[PDB]
Amino acid sequence: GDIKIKIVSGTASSFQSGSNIEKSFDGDYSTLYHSSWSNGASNYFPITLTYNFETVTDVDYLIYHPRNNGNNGRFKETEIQYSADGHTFTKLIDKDFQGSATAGKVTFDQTIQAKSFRFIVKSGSGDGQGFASCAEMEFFAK
Ligand SMILES: [Ca+2]
Repeated sequence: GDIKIKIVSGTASSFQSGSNIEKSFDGDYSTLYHSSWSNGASNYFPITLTYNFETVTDVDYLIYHPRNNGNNGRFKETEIQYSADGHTFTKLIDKDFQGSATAGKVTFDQTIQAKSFRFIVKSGSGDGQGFASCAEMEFFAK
């Protein structure tokens, strides 16, 4: 009986219209958040994604679900951060999601009290210099 925390809102520093961040918290593994398809800029990365809860909440682990079809945007090198108030962020861990096509679970060394989590995606798979995309992002408490 692990509680899946309710994500109420989010932001993305890059998105393609119709694939904004909320498509990664709609409960549907086929619908994607996807960064802008125009990925030629030198400062395109990093791509920063923020997921917000309604209130500060206990969280023990998260699962990033990448797209299973297509290779554009599977996360690679990320910095994961959390915020107790939604404004000030603290580094939690550098996580290499490896460009993997399968879900990546990150389990914390303690229960984290957070109103928000943030992913600074430094690299991601795909055409050109790559993209960032996410089928679902999930947060859980034991
Ligand atoms: Ca989705």
